[PDB]
Amino acid sequence: STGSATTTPIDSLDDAYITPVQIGTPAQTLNLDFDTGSSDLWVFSSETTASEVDGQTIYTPSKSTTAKLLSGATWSISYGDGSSSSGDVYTDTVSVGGLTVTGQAVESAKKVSSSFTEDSTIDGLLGLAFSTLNTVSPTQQKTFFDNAKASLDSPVFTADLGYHAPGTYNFGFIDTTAYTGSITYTAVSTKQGFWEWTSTGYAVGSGTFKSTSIDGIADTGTTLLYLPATVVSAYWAQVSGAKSSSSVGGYVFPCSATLPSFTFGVGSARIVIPGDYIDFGPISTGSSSCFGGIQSSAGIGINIFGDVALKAAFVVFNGATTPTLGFASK
Ligand SMILES: Oc1cccc(CNc2ccccn2)c1
Repeated sequence: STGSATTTPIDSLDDAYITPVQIGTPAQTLNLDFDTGSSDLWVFSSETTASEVDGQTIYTPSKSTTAKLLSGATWSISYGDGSSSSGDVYTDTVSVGGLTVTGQAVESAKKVSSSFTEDSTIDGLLGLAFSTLNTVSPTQQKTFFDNAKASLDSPVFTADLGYHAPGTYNFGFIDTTAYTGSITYTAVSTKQGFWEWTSTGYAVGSGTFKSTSIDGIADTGTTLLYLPATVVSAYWAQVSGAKSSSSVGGYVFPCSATLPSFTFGVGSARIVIPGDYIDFGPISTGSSSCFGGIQSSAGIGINIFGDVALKAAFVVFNGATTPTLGFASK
């Protein structure tokens, strides 16, 4: 089997991407944030505290003839930005782009933090990291990809995120029309539960490439590119008037600037992030200070190749017995 679904930016900044997902019988379609940096499929639901729902579409298990309470199971997750959610668990039929999993754990939110409530466009998350990170207790649950893997034509999914435009998530096949050149594959460590790999270095604009190992994760659920402070300082030093602002919480730059590109290495290959991809616009409406798309990872404990980096490539998440990542230009 295979599946193919379009993923769409939630706003004009590409702050996140939403993909329609069918849950239950008859289908209830919710728009979920596919997140290769976590491993829980959770949704706004009829059980979510009413004051914490503001415009989201909810899953109602009592209206699904295939829903079954997973008795005794609870879940609770906190993400790296301080957001969180928790609740109980059903199993139900879940389909993505024509690919169907029966008995998928659907984690029903009883509580969500303010950042989720305030984002009316995101109806939940669909985790695509390794199932060892799943938070369901006392019986850990498998991701949608882990459950589908054996049925897929090939044990892979691909992320093809757009810049200010829709893109695609495919399951079970590699669309050879969706990229240019060849795909360069690189080793993955699953020891922390992430799609963790080592970039071979970077360049700023037309500058020379610096060969240096940068360990980080491929994370579709994080907006920005978070890298070591040395690398990020070298980038922003090329933008007149750019500075790190403690009050804003990162690097800002004059909105009148033209940003340089940023290149990262994948083995001997190179992925170029155009400068425009690094502009996240005014810090507040009408401000002439703009927020940068490359930020320091120093406070996080891991480097994160988020959407800013991944949307410059066609990315293969290879879930063979020894997992690997593939990157191609497009
Ligand atoms: O580790 C991180 C460090 C900084 C920012 C983020 C954001 N990532 C999220 C937020 C909510 C849901 C999924 N991913 C993660």
